[PDB]
Amino acid sequence: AHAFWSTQPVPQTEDETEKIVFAGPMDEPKTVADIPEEPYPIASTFEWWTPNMEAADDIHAIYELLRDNYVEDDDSMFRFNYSEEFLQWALCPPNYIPDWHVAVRRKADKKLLAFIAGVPVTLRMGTPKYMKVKAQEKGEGEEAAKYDEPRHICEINFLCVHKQLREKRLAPILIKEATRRVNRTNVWQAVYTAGVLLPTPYASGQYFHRSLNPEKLVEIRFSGIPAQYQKFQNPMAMLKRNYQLPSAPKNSGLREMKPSDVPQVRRILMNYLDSFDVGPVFSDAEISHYLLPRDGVVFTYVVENDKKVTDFFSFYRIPSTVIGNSNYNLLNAAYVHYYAATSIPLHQLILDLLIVAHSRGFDVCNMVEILDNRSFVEQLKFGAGDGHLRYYFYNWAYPKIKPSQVALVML
Ligand SMILES: CCCCCCCCCCCCCC(=O)SCCNC(=O)CCNC(=O)[C@H](O)C(C)(C)COP(=O)(O)OP(=O)(O)OC[C@H]1O[C@@H](n2cnc3c(N)ncnc32)[C@H](O)[C@@H]1OP(=O)(O)O
Ligand SMILES: Cc1nn(C)c(C)c1NS(=O)(=O)c1ccc(NCCN2CCN(C)CC2)nc1
Repeated sequence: AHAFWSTQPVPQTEDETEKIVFAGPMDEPKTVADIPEEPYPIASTFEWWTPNMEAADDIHAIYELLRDNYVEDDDSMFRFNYSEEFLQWALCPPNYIPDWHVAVRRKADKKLLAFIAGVPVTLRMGTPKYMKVKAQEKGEGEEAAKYDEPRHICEINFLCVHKQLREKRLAPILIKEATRRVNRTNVWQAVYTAGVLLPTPYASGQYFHRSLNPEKLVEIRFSGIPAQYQKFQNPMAMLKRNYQLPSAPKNSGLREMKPSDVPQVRRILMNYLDSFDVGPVFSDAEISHYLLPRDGVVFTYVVENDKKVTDFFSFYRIPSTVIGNSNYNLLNAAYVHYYAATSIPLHQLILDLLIVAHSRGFDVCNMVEILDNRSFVEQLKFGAGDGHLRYYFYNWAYPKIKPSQVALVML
């Protein structure tokens, strides 16, 4: 029973999703003119607010709402503490639409109560390869290729309702209003991820974690000491030793990315991403925005052996408030972002990622089993966590695919 999701243009059950063969819209074509010009109705103690994303104070207000009310684990140990600079970066990519950032405020005192954000993404979302092959056996290639062109769509993130306003059906209202503002700009599909199960994922993958500071992670109970370590005289010394890393990167040529790297980086990234069924298409402007280093937010390194860039890796920072332990304020996580390797094995590229993230004081390295992330798990000592990232479309019928056919990283 989903009183809201049952009303929406999404597949309704797993069985429906495993029955789908081609990519395409769920809904009837609609027009910009068809869409209400007036904001969705909301109780008169509240108003809609469109925050200004290049205004430091508005960023601050969104920052605080998320700090106190955004994602926690189920045991209330950690809550995301995305920084202000991270939010400006995430919410203001090139050609972003200010209207797509949707907030609810109390009319009386302008207190922020809820938020949802949309940003533009150019995404390949045509029929996956194996379904195309089948359609070609059967003379249905035309139907299977109809939506192969990259689509300019919306990416949803940062949905948050204040803790005091939970389970008052406010999330559906935020989602309806976001949908309206995006539809008004002639966009009819969206992509979103969630740690929770909703109708209905097109792909789902486990989270993986690479301990960088194991003693801190045990202390805060992000991690436990596995039971075989108890046969050691000093469990923690064995644990520290098991996860230890060099201080200096191993690849010669490794340096930080710079603006003149953009075209080379774009080329090797796009060549690599194009091999997945679902992936973003990036302009020079978007490579520069999503990958150029920004202090405390995104860290990007290239391999340049012979004034020629042949590999790169990137990671981003999300700290979490450590809610139940007084000895630490923040767990500092580094998230594996985009990468491409043409001159060295991927496990060797990513070892340097761990080395850099460790030397910069990160506690853990996190990723989902999308891209070729499975390919270096065992050797680099990542372990699976209890979490899953699920990938969804809005108003797009899509076959169930494996997470290793997904090339879209979500922030
Ligand atoms: C064309 C463009 C279209 C754009 C729109 C695309 C669709 C985008 C969809 C959004 C993608 C966001 C991606 C991310 O940001 S995922 C991260 C979501 N944020 C958090 O988890 C932060 C902490 N939690 C909260 O702030 C609240 O619990 C939220 C706001 C999540 C729910 O508020 P509350 O707990 O006060 O509940 P309600 O009484 O208001 O509403 C209950 C309804 O909400 C459905 N629900 C619960 N969680 C989610 C969820 N994560 N995505 C979609 N729907 C969700 C739920 O099944 C139920 O519907 P139904 O089962 O009765 O049918
Ligand atoms: C360290 C930490 N902080 N927080 C808030 C959590 C849940 C953790 N633990 S964790 O193992 O790193 C982890 C576990 C599960 C998880 N789930 C995905 C939540 N979604 C992340 C991506 N986003 C676009 C939608 C929300 N993300 C992170």
